[PDB]
Amino acid sequence: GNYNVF
Amino acid sequence: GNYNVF
Amino acid sequence: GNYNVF
Amino acid sequence: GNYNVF
Amino acid sequence: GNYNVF
Amino acid sequence: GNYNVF
Amino acid sequence: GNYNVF
Amino acid sequence: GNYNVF
Amino acid sequence: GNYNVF
Amino acid sequence: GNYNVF
Repeated sequence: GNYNVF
Repeated sequence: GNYNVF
Repeated sequence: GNYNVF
Repeated sequence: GNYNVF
Repeated sequence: GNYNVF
Repeated sequence: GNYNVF
Repeated sequence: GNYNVF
Repeated sequence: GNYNVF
Repeated sequence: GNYNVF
Repeated sequence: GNYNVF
């Protein structure tokens, strides 16, 4: 999966 | 899946 | 799935 | 599914 | 499903 | 409180 | 409170 | 509190 | 608190 | 606190 986490 | 989390 | 979470 | 959650 | 939740 | 539950 | 329940 | 639960 | 739970 | 949980 793709995770862009801030 | 795709997760863009802020 | 797609999750855009703020 | 698609989740846009604010 | 599609969930746009505010 | 605010509860949006699916 | 506010409850939106599905 | 705020609860958005899927 | 804020809870966005999937 | 803030909890975004998948």
